[PDB]
Amino acid sequence: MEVKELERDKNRVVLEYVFGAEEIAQAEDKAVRYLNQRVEIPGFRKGRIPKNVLKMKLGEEFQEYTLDFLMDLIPDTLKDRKLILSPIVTERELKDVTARVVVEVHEEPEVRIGDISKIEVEKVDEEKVLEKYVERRIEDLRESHALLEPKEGPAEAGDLVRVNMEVYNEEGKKLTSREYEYVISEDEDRPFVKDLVGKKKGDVVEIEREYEGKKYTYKLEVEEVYKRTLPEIGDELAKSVNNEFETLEQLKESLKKEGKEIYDVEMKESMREQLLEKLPEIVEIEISDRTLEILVNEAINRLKREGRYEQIVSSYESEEKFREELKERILDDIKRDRVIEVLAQEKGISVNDEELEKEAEELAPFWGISPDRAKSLVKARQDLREELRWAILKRKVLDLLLQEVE
Repeated sequence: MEVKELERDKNRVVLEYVFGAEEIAQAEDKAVRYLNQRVEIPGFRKGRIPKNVLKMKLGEEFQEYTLDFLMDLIPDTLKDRKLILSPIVTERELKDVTARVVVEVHEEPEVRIGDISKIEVEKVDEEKVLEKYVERRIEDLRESHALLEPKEGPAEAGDLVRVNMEVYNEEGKKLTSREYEYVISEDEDRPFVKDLVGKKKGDVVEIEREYEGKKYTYKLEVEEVYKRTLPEIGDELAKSVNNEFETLEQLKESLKKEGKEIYDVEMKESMREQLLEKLPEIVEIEISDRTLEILVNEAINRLKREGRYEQIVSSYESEEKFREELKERILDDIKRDRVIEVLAQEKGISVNDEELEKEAEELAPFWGISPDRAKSLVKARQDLREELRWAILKRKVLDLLLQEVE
């Protein structure tokens, strides 16, 4: 029983596991036990069929069983290695006084963080970002705070029409009701608003439009008309907060960096995702080309098992060329991941149950159940607590390398 690393191929070792005569026996009569309870031939009672006789029925078939119950001893050796792919047995052999097994062991590959500074992101102008958002938010704010009193006439340009909408099926059965508030302007027209210019309180319209499949009939009663002269950008707009605000500066000069709380995230996040995506360029790996082919073939044959293959491969250039093209994709994650993988522990980072929670709490809206139910889903399902672990871990690691483009 000697493990001889026959060969290494970067991050892929091949090992010769050899088993002397003593063990060859130990797995042989340990296969006659198992086989016997599978086998059934006249006379010989339940489990009691002598070894040779069994090896009589199987013969060359038997060799295999001896081998498997020697082959199970292999797993008890690569306990320490964290590998990309489950050990693959290239050849398994047995002769007179020897049972040889050749196992290929595809361990997770090594990487090398290059020049983390030599990486271009794209930081947008906080000032011009901020003023642009604010300008428009004053646009927004004076709208929803316009000076409105019910016009007694009709409805021309620039006036709010409160309309009560009812939706009926083609078969005349009301589906639901609603109320809306459309604002009109100069010579402008859009479905179910156009036909509602120069109408009064009480007056009705019945737009019959066809959607998706069936004919739908929309009853539109004008609930009220109101006059729409909005506050001009000043301190009279500071009525948005009833106490507090008294100057427009208090509105602007605030929002100018009130919505800085949004640039603080959307940007950080974008920056993060840029670096994440860009990461492979500075990262050298040593993956074996066999390890490439195998994960590549595994990716393709599963793309095959699903259906979304001939959708994608048969919509590019050829067949062999997508395989080449996918290979350049798989590698770059093998890259991105293992960079975080190391950098995580090698820069003192691990993801705890606590932050795992917060994460699933804001993820809950995205699954449709209670925020408290998500944690239960995390506690139950493993695949899911591991998926989140790695997801935060990434947030963190990328969150340092980026805060380090020096």
